[PDB]
Amino acid sequence: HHMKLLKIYLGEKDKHSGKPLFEYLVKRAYELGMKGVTVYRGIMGFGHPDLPIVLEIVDEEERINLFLKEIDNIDFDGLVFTADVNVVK
Amino acid sequence: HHMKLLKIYLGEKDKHSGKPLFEYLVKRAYELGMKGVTVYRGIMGFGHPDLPIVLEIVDEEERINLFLKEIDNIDFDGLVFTADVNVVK
Amino acid sequence: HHMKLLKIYLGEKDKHSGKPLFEYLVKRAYELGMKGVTVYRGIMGFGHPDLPIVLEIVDEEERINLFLKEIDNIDFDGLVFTADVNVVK
Ligand SMILES: Nc1ncnc2c1ncn2[C@@H]1O[C@H](COP(=O)(O)OP(=O)(O)O)[C@@H](O)[C@H]1O
Ligand SMILES: Nc1ncnc2c1ncn2[C@@H]1O[C@H](COP(=O)(O)OP(=O)(O)O)[C@@H](O)[C@H]1O
Ligand SMILES: Nc1ncnc2c1ncn2[C@@H]1O[C@H](COP(=O)(O)OP(=O)(O)O)[C@@H](O)[C@H]1O
Repeated sequence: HHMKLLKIYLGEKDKHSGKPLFEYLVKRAYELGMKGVTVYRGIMGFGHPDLPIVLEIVDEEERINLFLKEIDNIDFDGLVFTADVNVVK
Repeated sequence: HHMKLLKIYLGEKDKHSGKPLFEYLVKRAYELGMKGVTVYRGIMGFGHPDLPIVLEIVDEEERINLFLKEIDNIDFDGLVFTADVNVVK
Repeated sequence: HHMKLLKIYLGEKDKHSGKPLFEYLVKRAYELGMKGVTVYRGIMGFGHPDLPIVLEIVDEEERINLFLKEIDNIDFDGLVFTADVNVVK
């Protein structure tokens, strides 16, 4: 059963409306009906103390795409990628 | 050198025989002769304080499959997926 | 936009010139002009307290390859793999 993994990297100090962006992302994920999310905190990072936050979502491609369309209206740096995975039931 | 990544997401409060399921998984992994395992703890998650636990195993497909056959007899929710990776020697 | 994910697993107690190897890796990554790195610490692991350290780099294949050529001169155990991902802009 084919799915996409969506991985989002951002900083903990990143804000949306003064409030933590990663919390806002997890909350949009939930409001959109995503199957789930897992959030990690790193110990070190750089892109281009403010620690990496990483979200992983495994969902149907259509759902990841819908979420991507929301993420688009948000200015943060970090990184977004997807990858194909096979979910086992 | 082709391998599979197997990724398992579960809750920290999940139990097998009253004892922590993630510890039981790591222990089966070891008893089966898996090449390795890495275990992470998240800071937030949801599916469908109890924090996400994630296991990653990179191994031969045959081995991941054998492990899958054990995981099948266990009732937990969470998520299991595999993905192709290329291991460098 | 195709990229590679490079994932490196090593122990926290691993050393390069008496100094922590993971810090040395992150520092080479930066000196080579990698697009970024994210570093995680696990809670448990085995291969074949010394906790897993995991680095993730998402970059152009050419860059990951160049980094691989440096990693080659270093003796540590752990694990290195790559995987194809699609970065969204
Ligand atoms: N190419 C990448 N590979 C792995 N992690 C990355 C990459 N790009 C960004 N990240 C992660 O995202 C975090 C946030 O990125 P970024 O905002 O661009 O800025 P910064 O350099 O100030 O941390 C980084 O610190 C890093 O952990
Ligand atoms: N589709 C998913 N994507 C990313 N992480 C997931 C997904 N599904 C489940 N998880 C992770 O697995 C954890 C355990 O899942 P679950 O048992 O289904 O219940 P819960 O909602 O009570 O946390 C979740 O909290 C989450 O971290
Ligand atoms: N096949 C693997 N799958 C997942 N993680 C691995 C794998 N191989 C190694 N690792 C991670 O790398 C860490 C360092 O590996 P290793 O040096 O080989 O020795 P050790 O058994 O002494 O921890 C492991 O503890 C583990 O977290």
